Amino acid sequence: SQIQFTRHASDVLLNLNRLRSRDILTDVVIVVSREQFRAHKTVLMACSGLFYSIFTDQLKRNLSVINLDPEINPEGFNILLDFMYTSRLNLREGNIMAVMATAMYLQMEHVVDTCRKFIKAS
Amino acid sequence: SQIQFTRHASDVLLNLNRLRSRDILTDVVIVVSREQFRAHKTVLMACSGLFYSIFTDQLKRNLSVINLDPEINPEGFNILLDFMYTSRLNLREGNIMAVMATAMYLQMEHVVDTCRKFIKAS
Ligand SMILES: C[C@H]1COCCN1c1cc(NC(=O)Cn2cc(-c3cc(Cl)c(O)c(C(N)=O)c3)c3c(F)ccnc32)c(Cl)cn1
Ligand SMILES: C[C@H]1COCCN1c1cc(NC(=O)Cn2cc(-c3cc(Cl)c(O)c(C(N)=O)c3)c3c(F)ccnc32)c(Cl)cn1
Ligand SMILES: [Cl-]
Ligand SMILES: [Cl-]
Repeated sequence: SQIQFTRHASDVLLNLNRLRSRDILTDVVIVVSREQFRAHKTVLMACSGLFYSIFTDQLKRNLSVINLDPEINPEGFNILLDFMYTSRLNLREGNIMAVMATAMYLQMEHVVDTCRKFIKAS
Repeated sequence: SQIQFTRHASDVLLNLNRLRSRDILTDVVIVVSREQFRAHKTVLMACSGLFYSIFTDQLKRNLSVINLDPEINPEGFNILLDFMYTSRLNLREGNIMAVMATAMYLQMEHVVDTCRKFIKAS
C-alpha cells in the first residue's frame, strides 16, 4: 500500500514548536545582539542554508551557542524562527525589509523570493 | 500579514529524514530485539504517545538508548518509523497486523485507526 497522511507533516511541525515553547530537547542558543533564542539544531538545518552549512560541518556540529551577526534585527530573526516552526510568515510594512535582509543572511531563499513577490505589491 | 507556505512542513520533514539517513544529530538508539534504529527524540515525541510520555519525563529525557518490548516486530517498527519521517504508511496484507499492533504499542492512535479502516476493506 501507499497511504499518505496529509496532515502528518504539519502536525509534527506543530509538536516540534510545542517542544520548543517548553524548552524540551532544544540544543542550541542563537545569540542576536542582546537577544537569545533557543531552538533545535535539526529544525534550523532543515529550514536555513546558513544553519545547515554550519551544523553539517563536524567542526561545528556540537556547538551549543551560535553568535549571529550583531547587526541582524532580532525581531526579523524571531519572525523567521517562528516561520521555521509554523509555516506562517508574519510580514508588515514595518518589518518586510528587516525580514528580507535577515532571510538573505540565513539563506532561506524561498522566504526572500516571497518577500520580493510581497514588495512587488506593497 | 499572514503568509502561509503550504509545502514548508513537508519540506522540513523531508530534510529531517535526510538528516536521519546520514545520522546527523540523531540522539537515541531504539532497540527492538537484535534490530537497532537511530532517530531524533524530538521527532519520536512529535509522532508517538509512548516516546512523548518517556522523553517528557526528566528522569528519562536524556536517555541515549531505549529498549522496546522484544516481542515487537522490527519490520513493523521500521514501517512506523518511516511513516514518522515521511507521512507515508506502507501497509501490505503481510504486515497490517504487525503494523497495527506496533502502532498500538507506540500510541500512534491515527495509524491504528487507519489500520482499522484498512482491514475494513481488506
Ligand atoms: C542538500 C539537500 C539536497 O540533497 C539532499 C540533502 N539535502 C538536505 C538539505 C538540508 N538542509 C537545507 O537544505 C537547508 N535549507 C533549508 C531551506 C529552506 C527550507 C524550507 Cl522548508 C523553506 O521553507 C525555506 C524557505 N521558505 O526559504 C528554505 C533552504 C534554502 F531555501 C536554501 C538553501 N538551504 C536551505 C537538510 Cl537539513 C538535509 N538534507
Ligand atoms: C499534549 C499535547 C497537547 O497539548 C499541548 C502539548 N501537546 C504536545 C504533544 C506532543 N507529543 C504527542 O502528542 C505524541 N503523539 C503524537 C501522536 C501522533 C502524531 C502524529 Cl503527527 C500522527 O500522524 C499520529 C498518527 N498518525 O497516529 C500520532 C500521538 C497520538 F496519536 C496519540 C497520543 N500521542 C501522540 C508534543 Cl511532542 C508536543 N506537544
Ligand atoms: Cl534575551
Ligand atoms: Cl541492527
